[PDB]
Amino acid sequence: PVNHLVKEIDMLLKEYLLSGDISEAEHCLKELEVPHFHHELVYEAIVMVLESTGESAFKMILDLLKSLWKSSTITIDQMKRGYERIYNEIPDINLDVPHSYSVLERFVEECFQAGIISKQLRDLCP
Repeated sequence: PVNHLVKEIDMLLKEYLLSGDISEAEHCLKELEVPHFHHELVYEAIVMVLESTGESAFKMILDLLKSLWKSSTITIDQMKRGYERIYNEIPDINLDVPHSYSVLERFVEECFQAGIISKQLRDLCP
């Protein structure tokens, strides 16, 4: 069966892509009280980006992760783990979604330019 937190994080991310309401997404994540599982949010969100068409999800998810990083809602370790998961799976993801390496690189670079990931995590992108 699917982990119920995975389900709540997927719902949260979908409601945010539908509404654009960053504040509601932050509040809904906080209500879960699972700061130990915030890597799942980072991972699920970047997968949505990679699977989307056009530029809109990329931008919405960049804005979400920027906001959640600045409000201290996602911490460094959680950001690190989530990105590491993507880095591990990008070979499999790219098998199904051509040009994902290229989208991931642009996403990683924009997160770096926004100041929300370290140069180290930046450079760790395979």
